[PDB]
Amino acid sequence: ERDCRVSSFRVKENFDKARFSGTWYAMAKKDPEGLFLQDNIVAEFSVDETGQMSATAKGRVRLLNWDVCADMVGTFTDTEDPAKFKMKYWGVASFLQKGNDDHWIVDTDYDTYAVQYSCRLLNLDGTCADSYSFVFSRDPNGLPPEAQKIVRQRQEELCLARQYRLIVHNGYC
Ligand SMILES: CCCCCCCC/C=C/CCCCCCCC(=O)O
Ligand SMILES: [Cl-]
Ligand SMILES: [Cl-]
Ligand SMILES: [Cl-]
Ligand SMILES: [Cl-]
Ligand SMILES: [Cl-]
Repeated sequence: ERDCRVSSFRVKENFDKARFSGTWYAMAKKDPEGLFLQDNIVAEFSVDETGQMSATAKGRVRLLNWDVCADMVGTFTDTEDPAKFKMKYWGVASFLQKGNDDHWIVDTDYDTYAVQYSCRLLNLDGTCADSYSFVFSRDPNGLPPEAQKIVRQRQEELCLARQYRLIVHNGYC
């Protein structure tokens, strides 16, 4: 039986903030409870001179049967693992969803694909009770087959492979 304990999940060895910087298009998402980012999700990652990673995102978001284009902001606090962060986030608009989630770079090759994961709440057996995950691509037209195959493996390793939906980019925002 597969190990689905969050503590067991491998993440990106020697994660490199600088190489990860720039534009990432969300191709797929596994939603948490009370999902927020809906579609047209585009992220912009940056790293400052002190070495701190941060990001912005734009996308159609769920407010209520009410969705809207929103700009989000995230700042990442380092942990002992170079691929595991604490992400403080908020909307440019006061009323938008704000919070602090774990933010793991599960895998990336920096120039093609990235797999992100967050467990918001653990089960008592160490599995995740409430998770989300994004698959990003540098190219909004999607991953090449080699990357697609690696990503599928990573999705399976997170015990999430059956639970993603595709994210469309159709110029809405
Ligand atoms: C995984 C975060 C999304 C992409 C990284 C960019 C981070 C910078 C923008 C702030 C993120 C705010 C959105 C956090 C809610 C995610 C959960 C959800 O969409 O349902
Ligand atoms: Cl940068
Ligand atoms: Cl930090
Ligand atoms: Cl555990
Ligand atoms: Cl595969
Ligand atoms: Cl395949």
